[PDB]
Amino acid sequence: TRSAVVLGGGMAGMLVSSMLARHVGSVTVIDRDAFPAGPDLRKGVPQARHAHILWSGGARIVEELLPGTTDRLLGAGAHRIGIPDGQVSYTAYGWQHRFPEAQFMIACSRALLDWTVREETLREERIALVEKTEVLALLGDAGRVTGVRVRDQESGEEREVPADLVVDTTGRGSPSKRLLAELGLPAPEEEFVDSGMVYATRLFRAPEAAATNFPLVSVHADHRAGRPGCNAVLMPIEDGRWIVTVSGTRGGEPPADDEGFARFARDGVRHPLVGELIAKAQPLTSVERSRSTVNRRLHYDRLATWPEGLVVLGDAVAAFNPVYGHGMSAAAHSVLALRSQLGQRAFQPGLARAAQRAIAVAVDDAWVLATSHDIGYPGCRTQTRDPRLTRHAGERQRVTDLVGLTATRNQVVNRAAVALNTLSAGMASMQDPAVMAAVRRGPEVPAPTEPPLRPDEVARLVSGAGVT
Ligand SMILES: Cc1cc2nc3c(=O)[nH]c(=O)nc-3n(C[C@H](O)[C@H](O)[C@H](O)COP(=O)(O)OP(=O)(O)OC[C@H]3O[C@@H](n4cnc5c(N)ncnc54)[C@H](O)[C@@H]3O)c2cc1C
Ligand SMILES: [Cl-]
Repeated sequence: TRSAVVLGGGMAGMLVSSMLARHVGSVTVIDRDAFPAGPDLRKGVPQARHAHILWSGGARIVEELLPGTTDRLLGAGAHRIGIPDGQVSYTAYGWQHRFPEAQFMIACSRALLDWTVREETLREERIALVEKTEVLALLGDAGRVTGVRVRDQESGEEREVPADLVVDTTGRGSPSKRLLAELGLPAPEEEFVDSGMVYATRLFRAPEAAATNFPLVSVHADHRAGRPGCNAVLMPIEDGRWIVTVSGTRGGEPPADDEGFARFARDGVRHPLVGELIAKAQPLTSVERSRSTVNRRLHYDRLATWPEGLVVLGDAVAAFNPVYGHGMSAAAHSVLALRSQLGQRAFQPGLARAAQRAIAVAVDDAWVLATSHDIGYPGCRTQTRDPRLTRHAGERQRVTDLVGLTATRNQVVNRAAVALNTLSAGMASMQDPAVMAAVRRGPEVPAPTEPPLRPDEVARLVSGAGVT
């Protein structure tokens, strides 16, 4: 009984459909893209050409909604990398000492993650993916949405797909601003923090011995330095490859040419480690860039009026600067927020509004973590009324910088910091008295003076082939 229509069959759409199919009789997913029968790139998810980190907070939720996905990913060559034990990270405050595991991440191509997640979701035959289909209009009116009018691309035929609940998960390029205007809703407040960040990515074949058990390697900008923020991330993915993504805010953008890529990874960032490691590896693709890096949020939950039966989640409601790596975990948290309101309110009037509000809460930590560190860069453009980002942003940042500094050399502060940064704990968790006590206790290990690489990791950057 009852039906859902989900707009967009990407990460948020697949997760939300798996959840919804446990609460409604059927789920229909509408997408204008064509979907490959394998782990390939597709036009509807262009961001898949860049490094994607799936933090524990999101990965645990993916596993809860689609049990077995983690093992299927690992069986397909994805890597489970412990945090901080499995990462070599030059932070704004120095090298992170590699304490024992506190959290983790899953490292693989976004194409593989999407394929795996889609396959697992569609094992439920009550979920149907309708490809190559345009979304023309929401059915109903500003008081209640009752489905969607769609158009088949190949035939051109239009039909109405009924729904008790429509969920827009069409991503950063969502047409809901248009769909909701034509439904007769007021325009939502648009909030953004635009550091002008640009990505550049090349794929590499790792040295053969380093195809597994290799760390996540990141060189971070110093958000406190009045200069463009540039980063470099090297991430293992399946089939013995490394995805390397470099990034820079306004005035420090990485170049488009293959030669400038390696120079940026050496000299454009604060430490050349990633540039050093890609010099061991074989490039496989030419530089691809992306400017889809603005933190942008639409406050649908604060509209004066909202239709029954409509919810927007994922990048369609809040999108982030990807350097912090939260988007997929924010969407997963947002799916559980909808599930929470479904369990509390079933389909009574008030469901959609309460879910939209809960989704606003769900994305708030990812939103603050990204925007708090982007607002300071030279030439950052902002449109916000959030006092946390302006008036007393410095005080919020003074505490974050003290936590961030102490986390590099104190295990208890690190454990709390990585719980928050993986979206495994809430923002307030850091004000726990015991955390602030550890912060005041300060460092328990010396600051590393060199990249904290293990001998047995560096040993695997060479084959030893030309040696009798
Ligand atoms: C460069 C870059 C790097 C990133 N790195 C990370 C990372 O490390 N970690 C992380 O967690 N997140 C990362 N993200 C964010 C992540 O990609 C998104 O948060 C995530 O894909 C959001 O999922 P979604 O389902 O909301 O949208 P998407 O996954 O983009 O899916 C949107 C879907 O809607 C469909 N669609 C779009 N428009 C229409 C339309 N008009 N009609 C019908 N269908 C439509 C598309 O075909 C697609 O299937 C990164 C993003 C970028 C750009
Ligand atoms: Cl992109």
